[PDB]
Amino acid sequence: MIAEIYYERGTIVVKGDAHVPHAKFDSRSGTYRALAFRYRDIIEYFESNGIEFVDNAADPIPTPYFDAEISLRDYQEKALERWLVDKRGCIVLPTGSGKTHVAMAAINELSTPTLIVVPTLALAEQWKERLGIFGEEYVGEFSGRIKELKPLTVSTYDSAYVNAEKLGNRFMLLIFDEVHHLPAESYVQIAQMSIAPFRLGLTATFEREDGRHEILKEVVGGKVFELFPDSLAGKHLAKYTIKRIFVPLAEDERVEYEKREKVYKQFLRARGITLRRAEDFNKIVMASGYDERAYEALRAWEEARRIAFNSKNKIRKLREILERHRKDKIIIFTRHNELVYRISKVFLIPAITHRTSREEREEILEGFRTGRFRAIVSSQVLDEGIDVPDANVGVIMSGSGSAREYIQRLGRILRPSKGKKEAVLYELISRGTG
Repeated sequence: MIAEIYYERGTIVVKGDAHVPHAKFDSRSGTYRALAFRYRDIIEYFESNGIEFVDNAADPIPTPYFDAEISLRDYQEKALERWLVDKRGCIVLPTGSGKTHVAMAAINELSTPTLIVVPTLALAEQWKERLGIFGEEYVGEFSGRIKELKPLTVSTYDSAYVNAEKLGNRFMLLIFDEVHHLPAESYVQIAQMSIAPFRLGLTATFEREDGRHEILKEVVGGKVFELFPDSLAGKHLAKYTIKRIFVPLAEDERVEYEKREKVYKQFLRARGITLRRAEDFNKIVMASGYDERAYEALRAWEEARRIAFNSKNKIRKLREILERHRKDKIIIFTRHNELVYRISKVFLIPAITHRTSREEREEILEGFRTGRFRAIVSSQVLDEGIDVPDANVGVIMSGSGSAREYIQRLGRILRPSKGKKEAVLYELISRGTG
């Protein structure tokens, strides 16, 4: 008898295992049962312990791969990345701080059926209008006025609570606008009765006059980021915004990419991080050793990675950005010469690679500073002093992950067009599974 889980009215019913975590025995129905929000852990348990199970619990509203373009100031990129560690926490920021942008970003980053829980219908109509950037045919509202079940669904705390069991297994990401309302002994059940592994709570005031904001940690999460008004006052960045674009691989790049990852997926030799127990730092630690020869499976990781960088949707997309920005000075950093040369010929743009030279730089950046040059493609931060041409558009070609290191680095070298005062950094990332 194999293991099996299924969703039953706000709980995860469990079969074939009397030792699963959080699962307690239903004397009334001879089954082990756990509130739905413990789904993630349960999954993560079967995984890490290489246990075989059938997942008849989750019933995700099918969702496309979003690719809207969301501009994010610097602090909002920090909050976002901070949240990306566990994809399960609360973000605290003053009003006007732009929490909604961080939310949009996660929704875009994650690309899973999502439910937004808001206090009022106005806020929901407002959130629904924002959400349209993803496509209005994917935005729905589930309330007392209408009950739609689309990938991006907006609902009020009151509506979502009354249909918590109905909504319980349809979503993977729960966003709570003004999460401080969630602790209500009722509303809190929206979260508990939900399998949604990813959760985000947005708010200006986390703590409650009743301490009840202590239950969030468990159901939603605790503050993973915070900032008081007196902190934004600094004449901070505001010289640029970030908009990462996710470009999917072409029908075929996508398939090869498969026969290149299921390899290191099982890790081969051990039960590594089955369900994100790393951050790319693990594929270098104990990994990277030489010992046996069953580590050569990892070489496929080293492979899949490039399958990314060298794509066609990223050049096609870059192309698009170039015409978009064809009256501004742009740089195009990238940690791949193999990709550095390609960009150079295709758009016929002067390069500046790891080989070049010493004199083979002085001019380019001068020609880039003299004019007739508002676009170049390098491979190293052009920061070594208090000069180097005013990039009006930054662009980073990455792979399957994000280089936050070059985001900043490359970001301050970008000076804002005197008439707009806000450069634009564009990190192009791919999909696949991340």
